[PDB]
Amino acid sequence: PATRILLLVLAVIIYGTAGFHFIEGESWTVSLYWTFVTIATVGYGDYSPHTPLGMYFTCTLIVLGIGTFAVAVERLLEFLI
Amino acid sequence: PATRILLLVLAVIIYGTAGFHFIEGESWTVSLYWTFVTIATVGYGDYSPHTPLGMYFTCTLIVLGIGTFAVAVERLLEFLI
Amino acid sequence: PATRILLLVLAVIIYGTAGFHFIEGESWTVSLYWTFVTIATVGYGDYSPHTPLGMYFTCTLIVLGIGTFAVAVERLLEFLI
Amino acid sequence: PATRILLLVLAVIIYGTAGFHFIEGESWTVSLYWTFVTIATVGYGDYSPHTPLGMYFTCTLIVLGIGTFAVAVERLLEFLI
Ligand SMILES: [Ba+2]
Ligand SMILES: [Ba+2]
Ligand SMILES: [Ba+2]
Repeated sequence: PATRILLLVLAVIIYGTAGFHFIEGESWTVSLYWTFVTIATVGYGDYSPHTPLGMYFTCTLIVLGIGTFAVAVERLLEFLI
Repeated sequence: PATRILLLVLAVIIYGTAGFHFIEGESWTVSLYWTFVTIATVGYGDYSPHTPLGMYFTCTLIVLGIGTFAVAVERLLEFLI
Repeated sequence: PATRILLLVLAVIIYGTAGFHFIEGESWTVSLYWTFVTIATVGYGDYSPHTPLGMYFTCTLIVLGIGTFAVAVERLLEFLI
Repeated sequence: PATRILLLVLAVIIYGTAGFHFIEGESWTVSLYWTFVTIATVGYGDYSPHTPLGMYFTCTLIVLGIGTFAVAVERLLEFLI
């Protein structure tokens, strides 16, 4: 069900944002922006992890986030069109 | 229908381009180039939002753009091959 | 047929590489590397178009390249596994 | 079978990491981080190949990695949801 996928993406977003903020020390706004940019796999590289923990964290975010986000946008696609 | 998807991508492009131009202050050419680069999820990071509004705007563009663009290229694929 | 898709990707690669070389003035090696990095939508941003023509060219490359490349890797996936 | 795909992604990861380390001279941590960031097609451009060999290597990594990684995350998606 699409709504459940949405909930998974929301959980991923919180995880991404909190982690970047507390591991890398960026603001909450930058961290959320980075989370979206990373999980949509856009990844501008204006922000990126600079510590070894941040890098490991980024890899797990990638593993949890990218699949979940892809299915969310295409389920949203189906629903609105 | 493929043509309707195309229209959605065109609307997304206009939205992306106008927004980056007026929120971030880049030229129209740069803004359109950034829109394509962002919604195809290529995202070089030569251009990126630098304000909190631009960042929020970028996230919504990502949500509206990436799904629409993916389906457009693959429907175009089917049509030409 | 997978082989025909491969031929399309090869044509896209030549187009991408020649264009970046002659429009942006990078070496042939850099241009090919940029073409792959762009059409796989990896896009590091170590190389990017700096002229208005290069930017327009990049958008058309994106439109022609990304769909073709995606289907090529997944058809290659099927064939080898 | 999903587990076999996982094994392919693990092999790709080792290949990516060892190659970047020995070709480009980055640490093992940076090389692994770059491998994930590249094969998920996130590609921040904080790290990128700077030699002609590294660039050729990156293209082959892209060809081997991106398809394998995409199918792995979506098979993982199915398994956990
Ligand atoms: Ba990217
Ligand atoms: Ba991408
Ligand atoms: Ba990128």
